[PDB]
Amino acid sequence: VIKVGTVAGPDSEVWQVVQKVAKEKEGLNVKVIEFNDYVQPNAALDSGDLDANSFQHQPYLDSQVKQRGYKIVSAGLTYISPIGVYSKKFKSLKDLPQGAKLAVPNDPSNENRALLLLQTQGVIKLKAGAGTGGNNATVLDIAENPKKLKISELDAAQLPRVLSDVDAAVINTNYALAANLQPTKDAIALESLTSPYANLIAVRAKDKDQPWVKKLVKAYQSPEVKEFIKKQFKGSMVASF
Ligand code: MET
Repeated sequence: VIKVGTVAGPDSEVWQVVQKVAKEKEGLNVKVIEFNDYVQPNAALDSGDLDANSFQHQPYLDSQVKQRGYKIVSAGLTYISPIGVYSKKFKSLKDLPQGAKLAVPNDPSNENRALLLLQTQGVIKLKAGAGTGGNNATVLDIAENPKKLKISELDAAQLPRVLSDVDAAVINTNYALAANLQPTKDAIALESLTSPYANLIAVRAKDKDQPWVKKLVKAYQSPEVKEFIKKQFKGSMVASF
């Protein structure tokens, strides 16, 4: 019995399809264990409670390894989902008022990612080398902030639920979709597909060469799953296979 941890929302939806493919094509018995946010699946994998997880990109895994020394590696890529900026109050970042309130994720890699997107969009400039080379930028690394934006750093999962009280927020696509935001229609700015944020299936290092691993990855990287991703998420998630 293969226990795969994932985050409730689009990932869990995809995994219902993968579960079916894994059984029919690979003879695997997959159980999908859902988590509400990003915090626990690596710890649960490290401890043996899971056999794999499928919720993160490589910069996130790298950050987690730096923090906890997890012996966890990628077994293969799943999809990429360009992060968007959302607003209930403005149609463009150019419309932000003086002293506008923004919210971004507060974990090292996604906070860095959000600040880079804001930099790309010309809203801010980070201090030299703050967000590159593996370094992660925070709001304290902002060198230029012409509009004197007030940037809150909040838990990634909470961001959709503060939209009424900020002028814009940078929100991970899994959470945006779960909150009925559509990245291809509602976002006022969007990250490029040429980013390092493809998501992945992670397993314990010691298990990386087990036969079930390649079989599981094959089940995910299947025509059925690609078709589901295309149809269900309308281009906000792009298969990485
Ligand atoms: C936990 S790292 C972020 C994962 C999320 N699915 C994203 O691609 O934005």
